[PDB]
Formats: sequence, structure tokens, C-alpha cells
Amino acid sequence: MKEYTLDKAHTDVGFKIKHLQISNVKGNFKDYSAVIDFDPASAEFKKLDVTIKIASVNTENQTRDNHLQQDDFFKAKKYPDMTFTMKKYEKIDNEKGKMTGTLTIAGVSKDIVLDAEIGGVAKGKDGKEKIGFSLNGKIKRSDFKFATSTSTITLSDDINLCIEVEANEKE
Repeated sequence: MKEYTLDKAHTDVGFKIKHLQISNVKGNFKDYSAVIDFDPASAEFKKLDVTIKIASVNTENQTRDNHLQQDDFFKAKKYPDMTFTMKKYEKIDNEKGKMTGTLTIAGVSKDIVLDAEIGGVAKGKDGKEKIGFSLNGKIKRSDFKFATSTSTITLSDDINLCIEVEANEKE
């Protein structure tokens, strides 16, 4: 034989090991419309109807938003918009209430509950009405047979909705 010493400069004592990481995908939608009927005298919603243009999804990541439109997610070509229709608002007090409505995603419709939290009701600077409130709720992918080809392991079955609204009076 013969004896050698390592060139530490061009020697790597290396290893690769695979692991998993859980993170939240957070997203919103840039293009939606809503109709809002609300009574500041009683803190009650009368009508809340929302249409969201699926195409305008934004999860902060270009190629994911594209992929979201595909046949194995939103199927945007066939079902371009998702919709919420309030059916009933059960007031708890002037800050909180339970909202029940129909959510439709890719042509499957289901009745859901959102927790309404009224952030603020005012007459503005100019003397016209404003309101600020939030709706939230967990819905289940499985209940809307949504993205069924993706496992509930890879992607959580639960979607948490956070609707944050500031809104002013009309006409």
C-alpha cells in the first residue's frame, strides 16, 4: 500500500435524510362581489350574498394559483365562481352572531355556519354609515368532494375561512 492524508478543502463527509414539514397555505381572492344588508339599530344581517371569481385566487405563489384552476382542484373552466348565500343570521349580542348559509364550490352546495364578529359599527366622518366585521368557520374538503384526488394526509381536509370586511353605505 501507501498512505494518504485528506485534502479537507475537497473532501465532504456528507449525508441526506428526508423529513416532513407542516405549514399553513394562506390565500385570498382579488376579484369578488358582495351584496350586504345590515341594520345598525339591531346589529342584524338581513342579506349577505357573495360571489368570488376562482380565477383570482392568490396564495402568494404564481404556479400554485395556476394549478388551483386545474381539473383536480377548482376546475375553473367549468365552475368559474364560488358563492355564499346567507340563509339566516341568529344574533348573540351586538358583537357576535351565528350566520348560516349555502356555500357552493365547483357546483357542489352545502349549508355552513360562520361566526360573525362585529368589529365596529359607526356613522363616518361624513355622516354616512360604515361597518367592520369578520366571518369565520372551518369547512371540510370532503363535504364538498373537493380536490378528491389529493389525500387528506398531504393537504388537510379542513379549510379555515376568514372573511374580513370593511364596508360603507350605498348610493
